[PDB]
Parts: sequence; structure tokens; C-alpha cells
Amino acid sequence: VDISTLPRVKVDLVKPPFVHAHDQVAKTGPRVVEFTMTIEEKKLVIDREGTEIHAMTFNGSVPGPLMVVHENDYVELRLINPDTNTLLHNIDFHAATGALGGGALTQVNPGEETTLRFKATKPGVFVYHCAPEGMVPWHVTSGMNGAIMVLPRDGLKDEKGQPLTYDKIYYVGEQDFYVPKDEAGNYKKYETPGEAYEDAVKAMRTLTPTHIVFNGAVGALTGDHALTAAVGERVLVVHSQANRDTRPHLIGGHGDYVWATGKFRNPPDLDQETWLIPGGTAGAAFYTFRQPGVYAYVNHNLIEAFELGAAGHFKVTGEWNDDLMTSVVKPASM
Amino acid sequence: VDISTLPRVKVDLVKPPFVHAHDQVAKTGPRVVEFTMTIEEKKLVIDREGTEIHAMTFNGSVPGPLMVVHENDYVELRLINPDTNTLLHNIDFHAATGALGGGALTQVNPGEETTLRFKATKPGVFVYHCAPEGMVPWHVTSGMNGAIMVLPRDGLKDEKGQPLTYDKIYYVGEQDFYVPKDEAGNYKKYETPGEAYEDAVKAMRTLTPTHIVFNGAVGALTGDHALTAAVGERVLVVHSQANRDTRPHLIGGHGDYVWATGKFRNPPDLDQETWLIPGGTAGAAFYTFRQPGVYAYVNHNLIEAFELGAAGHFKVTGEWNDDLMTSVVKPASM
Amino acid sequence: VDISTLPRVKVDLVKPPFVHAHDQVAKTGPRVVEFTMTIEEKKLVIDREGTEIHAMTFNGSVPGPLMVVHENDYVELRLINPDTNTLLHNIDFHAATGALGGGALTQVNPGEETTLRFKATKPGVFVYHCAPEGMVPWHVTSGMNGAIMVLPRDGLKDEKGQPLTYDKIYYVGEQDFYVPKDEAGNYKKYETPGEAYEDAVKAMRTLTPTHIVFNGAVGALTGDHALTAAVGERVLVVHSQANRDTRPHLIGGHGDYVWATGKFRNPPDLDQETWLIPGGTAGAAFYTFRQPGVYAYVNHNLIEAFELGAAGHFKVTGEWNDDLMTSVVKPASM
Ligand SMILES: [Cu+2]
Ligand SMILES: [Cu+2]
Ligand SMILES: [Cu+2]
Ligand SMILES: [Cu+2]
Ligand SMILES: [Cu+2]
Ligand SMILES: [Cu+2]
Repeated sequence: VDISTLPRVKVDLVKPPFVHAHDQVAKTGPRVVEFTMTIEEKKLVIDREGTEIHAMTFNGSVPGPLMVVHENDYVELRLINPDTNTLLHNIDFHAATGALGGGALTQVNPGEETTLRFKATKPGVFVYHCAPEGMVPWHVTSGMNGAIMVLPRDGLKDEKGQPLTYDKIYYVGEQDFYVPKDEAGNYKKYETPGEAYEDAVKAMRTLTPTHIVFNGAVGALTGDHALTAAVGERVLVVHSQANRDTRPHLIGGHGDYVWATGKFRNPPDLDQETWLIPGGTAGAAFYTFRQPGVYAYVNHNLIEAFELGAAGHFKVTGEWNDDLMTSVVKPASM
Repeated sequence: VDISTLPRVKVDLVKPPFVHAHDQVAKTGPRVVEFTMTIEEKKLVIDREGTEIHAMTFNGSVPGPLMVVHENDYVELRLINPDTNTLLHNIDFHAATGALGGGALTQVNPGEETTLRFKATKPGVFVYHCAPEGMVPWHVTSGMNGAIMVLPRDGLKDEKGQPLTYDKIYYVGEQDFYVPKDEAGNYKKYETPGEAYEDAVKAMRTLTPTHIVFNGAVGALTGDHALTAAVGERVLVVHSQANRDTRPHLIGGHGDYVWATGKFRNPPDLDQETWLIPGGTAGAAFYTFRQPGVYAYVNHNLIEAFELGAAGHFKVTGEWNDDLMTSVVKPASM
Repeated sequence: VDISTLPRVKVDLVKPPFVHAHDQVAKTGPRVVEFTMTIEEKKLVIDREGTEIHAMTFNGSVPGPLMVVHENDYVELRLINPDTNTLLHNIDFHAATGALGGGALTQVNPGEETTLRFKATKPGVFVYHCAPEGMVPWHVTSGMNGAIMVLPRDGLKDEKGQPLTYDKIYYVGEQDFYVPKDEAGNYKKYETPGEAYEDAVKAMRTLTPTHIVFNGAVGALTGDHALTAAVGERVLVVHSQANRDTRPHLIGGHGDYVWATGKFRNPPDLDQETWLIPGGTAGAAFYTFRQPGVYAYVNHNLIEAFELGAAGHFKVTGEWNDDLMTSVVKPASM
């Protein structure tokens, strides 16, 4: 059917780890869903030491916002590159078919904008990222990536095909940064992106990230910014890594249903302790909380988690269940 | 039902790669299974060059012992930290639900002990490891990890749900060590763990293990300590890596049925050449031997295997089957 | 049945990324399929900078040729090591059962040959590689690896067990090289393999490839050597990595049906954006092209792809489908 006869809905995006409102089960027919993103190059402090990088972002955040649509909707993205930026940008959706995922059609210089439309033919969570020719990994590893979730029209289903409904949804973007280091091991500082470029490339070629972070910084998902839930709540965590393999794990919990490679036509993996999300992929895990307290959600290369930054927290409220776990004899001398 | 009315069984653990006696099919109702482990900090020689590290162990071995229970048993672990140790330790079971997998409830200083109980609600093989706050990867990468197998009450089943029964079971723990190196590349030596700590952290941040070993040392599963089987025997190999991805492969064989991420409610992957066990996971592979001779069981990053130590051997006895493989023309000049 | 009563077919191998002619559905009974490979040690230029390595090849190419047989055929390989070579070689087939995959029976010095036969009992794509005792990773990381596809006798089937038929097949071998570097970071040069060996070992122990390439060189699958297809064509891409994990991705497309770990008794994963092929494994992905133009096929660690060489191109001809993707507003100033 002609695309102009379809309903149009405008969505205003929210900052990760939160997700714009949507329906899990499609309450309308196929729609054109309109999104707007504004590219912002900005300085970002990424660790406790105060290390500052020139970040490249969709909509001011690392990661970019989670977009949510249904299978066989059209996504129409208006991408704006304001004159206050210095670099050329575009967008590649792994959800889309053709033209390097939209990248060949979305090249915007500072002061320009573009509008792309594509049909979301496959259900799943998918990465999107910047991909300007000749400079792809530098943009991606400077923060310029996010995800899109294309839900099946009748929502998520379990391994036997019965409905799974989430009560909350969070989006964790995991970012590998490669801050250039001198012979002594200190982090180098640069006046312009062009002066930074070759040293960025050499740092990248080490294949050894200096920082691995959730939501753009060491400790961004802790303390006052801890994710929250209650005992009994069904939580979906969408997790993306545009460049590098990760292995999420909820310390004290599990992934009850896991799409490790993120595509909903496949049955979920059950009862996972840890799952592998390949670089260039987004995955999703569903968990029902059974105990209260503090949970850590980490990349289970524990060096990556506790030294390089790939750890966040859940604060969960509710009743303690002594049947599931109890201290029989509390720590004491003998 | 009240936990005090359940049967109690005490299990004495054995040193890997062997596994304590158990039943595959549950011959009793749900039980409380009592285990005891004694933490031992000790010097360990880890390679042929005689490199010696201050190891941190459960029960004197790297890896710690494989514990075996059935789905919906209770595990009751008495953890003892004797006064002859120097550090604080605890335990996190990926099998357990709540309190950072038991870690928040098991913090023992030297001279203290504790008893934790938890319900084994999910069937699978799972990692356990030490996780003291602020120092997690150092303890884990010093050897302080093992695994627990929670069998389904009616044993293992194949992809179509028919019984799979193993005749032997082995447990291979793969350990990544990060021995600190100077500018020349030699391995540094330290007087106390506290003097070692920052250099341990910096070595860990390289993300490049100096040693990757099975059962605590280069060549621990070779020669007189080679795993054994006979042609026709069904062998289960449980394989864990608490920190880093591995990819097991039986040179000359296959994984007939493989739970790569280790959770038995999922159907196994069939006929695997090599399988990926994510860091922070335990997996299990079942193979029926069809040929005699020497097999190597390796991490199939072959550098990790043959230079850094992640290789062991099976010696298999029995009849050679010329139908499956034969030398038609033996190596000769022309 | 006695092997001498079976039909014999001789196959002449072709250079990757092309694949010798075969039938997907087995048009004969079980056969002995005869292959010949000649080992060739040669100099190879692997990057745009002109870096030259002493390569070790099966049949003159990196990767070696894709062999294709059907489940329960016999593979009979005549392996020739001519007197003009310097090193000892053998072959291990992950497809085979026993004697280190054939490696214990195929040790050929220069001037010698051997003939091995094995039964292809398991359907799938499998790695083969050189594995001389004491020197395995050096040979494998010098190019001495390929793959074999053992098709099910009734061809490939989808997740529901209905026929999947490919119109074209390509084989991409991904090779990690570890070219030794001095303190300044330049690539060292060597007079003989024996003088190269320890420095090869030390470079390998970094676990950081200097080059990651498709079909033996940076840009080998671009330009005039781009893979091709037409809109509507069903393409199977077989992808192997003998030593190191990879994560293939078709920029602008998907893996419609993916055997990530490559074994055809398992149902395929659907609609993959990116998939993980563990080191020591071969995988296969099936895609029906829906849009024309240039596609990049990359390892989606984008540093590995665009800086270290793990990127190739598809040129696809046909009709542009505006329904699937269109530029609504082309890039312009506002
Ligand atoms: Cu950009
Ligand atoms: Cu991409
Ligand atoms: Cu400890
Ligand atoms: Cu853990
Ligand atoms: Cu060789
Ligand atoms: Cu191999």
C-alpha cells in the first residue's frame, strides 16, 4: 500500500538508560514513525580521574537513544548536523536493508540535514551507528552509536510461543574508548580532531580499550543513577556494543529469557548466567526479580567491569525470601 | 516445605579434574547438600620456566572443586578462612539468587568461617568465584573460582528430549593469569600481596594474559595426569572460565551434544567442532569416543593453547576403526 | 560396505573465494571423493604498505580451497610437499574422527607425499589446518588453513525443516597475522623461517594481530575482485577463522539463516545482524539480496575491519526498491 496513506506518529526520544513510551503489542496498523536526532560533538568526562575526550553523539548522549517500532513499520529519521559541529556524519541502521544501512544516503556536513525512511522488515534489537567512509571506527568508538528495537506486532513470546510481557525496559549501551597513550602510559591531549586522528588510529590498532563504560562514563549507572526495580517485576534489558564483544551478567540474578544475538523470531535461551553479545550486535534479556537489594550488572570480563568501567547497579526493593538464600551462620571466629 | 524436614547429605569434594560421586537421575527427594571448603593462599608454580605466583584457592586447587546437586536441592556451604591466610574472602554462586550470589553474606576474614544456604532453582553448570568488594578481578585471576553443576532431576536429555547418560565426567577449569612484566618483559617478583596489588591491576588492564592454563599449570592434564577413556565411552566435560572467553575443541573428536552456555533447559547444539564459553560461564560437552589414541583438548585460539598453556590430553584405549580413518599411502618420497 | 565397491570422483579445487562445482542434493550414493593439494611456501604481500611475509599455503592460496562433500562420503586427500619447500607439514580435518584429525598420519617432509582417507560422518562446515607438533600456531597463522563443507545428503533445510537452496556460494577465509615488531613499532624482516621463529612466537604471544585479512590480503575482495550477486539471488557465504574469533556482518543486509558454529543438524539462527564464529570454527550464512549497490562484508570489530583489513565488498545489480528504503529529503543546508 502507498506509504502516504499510513498513519504518522512523532516520537520524542529520551536519554538512556530510559526508553520512550510505546506499546509492546501493536495497537495500530503499520505506521510511519518519525524520529529526530541532532548530532552534538561535545567534551565528555569519562572516568573518576577526570579524563576528557571529544565525544561524537546522537542527541547529546552516549549511547544514542533507543528507538522503538514494530515489525513492518517505517522509520523516518530526520538527522540534523548543526553548524556548530566540525565533522561530517551519517547513520547506518543494522535494522534496514540497502545503501549501507542508510549510510550512503545520510551524509551530512555541518549546517546540513537529511531525512531517511526505511521499512523495519525484521523483528529484533539492532545497532545503529555513524559510518562516514574512511573514518568509521573513529566515529563509532567516540560514542556515535545506539540501538533500535523492532518488536513483533504481537509482542515477545517465550521458547514455547506464549506471551512475555515486560513491566520495565532499560537500555545499556556499552562503549569501548581508545584514549591515546604515550610511552610512559599517560593519556595524550589534542587541540583538534584532525590532530587527534592518527594517534586515535594507532590507539585503536592496539585492540585494547582504555575505558569500557555503560551510559558514557565510569559509574554512570550507580548511586543516584542506579537502575531500579521491585521484587516480582519483569525487566527487559537491551544491551548493545557497536564494536566489541561483551558478556553481560546480573550479579545475584540471571537472564531468564535471553536473545543473545537479539532477534525475536528465534526462541530465547533460558536461565543464562552470562551471555555473549558480539561486537556489532544488540541483545535483550528478560528477568523477573526474586530478591531485594543491590545487584551489579557487569561485563563478566571482570577486569573490563571493575577496572575499566563496565559495571552498573540495580537497587531492588521488596521482601527478602529466606527460602531462596539465607545466612545459616553469619561470619564469625572459631 | 520447612527446610529442617528435608534429608541432609554431606559431600566430600575431590580435586579437579575429577568429580565427587553422585547420581545423574535423582534417587532421593529434594535434599540439603552440605559442602565444606577451606580457603588456602599458597605459592604455585604455573609453567615450565618455574614462574611462581601467590595463588588464592578454594580447597587447595585451581580451579576449585566441582560441586554437583540436583535442581531444587539446597546447597549449604561452610566456608572456612584459616588464620594462616592474610586476605579477606567470600563466595558468589552464579547458581544462586540474591545478595550478589552469596558474596554480600560470606565475607570471611582470616580466622573466621560462615555458612550459606541457597536453593538451586535453575539446572545447568554455573561458575562460582571469590568477589570481595573493591578487589574482585585480582582474586578471580589468582585462581579463586570453580563451578557447580545443578542437574535436572531426571538427568540430561538430548535435542529431542530422550535420555543422555554419561559414563565419565571431567572438570576442566581454565585460568587466565596476569603476571606483571617490567619494560624488558620479565616477570616481576613481590614480597606481599599488598605490594603486588597495583602492579597486578596494571597487568590486568593490558587484557593480555601471560598464562592460560588447565587445572592450574602448563601441562597439568598431560602425561601421567592425562584424562583417559575407552572407545565407546560417553564422557561429559564440564569447562569453566570465570573471566575470559574460551573456545574448547577436542583435536580428533567433536562435541556430540554441547551446552555452550551451560544451561540444561535449552536443547544442546549438535556436532560442534569448537564452541564458545563466554567469560563468566561454565559449559558442558558430551562426546562418545570412536577411536583410540592421544587426543589434545585445547582452547582453539592455538596461541593460547600451545604457547600460553591452554592444552591437555586424553589417552583413549581400544580398537582402531579403519572405516572412519586410514592412511592409504603412508608418508614417503616420490 | 567395502570401500573399494564405492564410486570414486576426482575433484579439482578452485581458488577462494570461489568453490568447486558440486550438487547440493546428493545425486549419487556415498562416494570416495578424491582431492589433491600441493603445499607451497611463498612470499606474499599482505597490505597496501607492501609488507611481505613468508606464507605457508595449501595449493598456493590463503585460505586454502573449500572442499565440498556429502554426509557419509569418504574424503581421500593426496597431500604433496614438494622438494622446493623447507618445512615439515601435515593436515588436521575438524570434520574427521581420530589421529588428531589426520595430523598424526600426514606428516610430510619436503619431497614426500601421503594419502589420507576419512569418513565424513557429521554434516557441517569445518576448519582444516596444518598442525605439526611443537609448531602448530605458527603454521596456522602463516596461512595454512582452509575449510571443508559436508552437506546433508538432502541439502540444507530451514528452521522448520523445509528446503533452502543457494544460487551462489562464496568462501571467505579470515586470516590473523602476527608480523613481528621492534620497540619502535616497525615490522621486522628475516632471512629464514628458523631465524623468524622465536620472534614469530613472541609476536603471537601479544594476542594482537598486526593484520586481519580476507582471502590473504588487505583489499583482496574489493574492486575488480568484489563478490557479486543480483537482487533476488540466494547466496551462501561460508566463513572460517582457524585461530581467532570473528563476527561477520553484511553492511546493508542480514544473515537470513545463519549456522554461526556451522553444523547443519542444528536449526539456523534467523535474521542475524552480526554472528560470532569462534576461533577454530567455520560458519555459514544464507542471504537473499533485496537491494542493489555496494555492500561491505566486514568483521564487525570495526577496527579489525577498516584499519587491520577485515573488509570486502559485494557489488549487487538490479532494481532499487523505494518501499524498503528511500531518501525523503536528500542532504542539504537549512
Ligand atoms: Cu559521526
Ligand atoms: Cu555496523
Ligand atoms: Cu578471595
Ligand atoms: Cu561472577
Ligand atoms: Cu604447515
Ligand atoms: Cu584445529
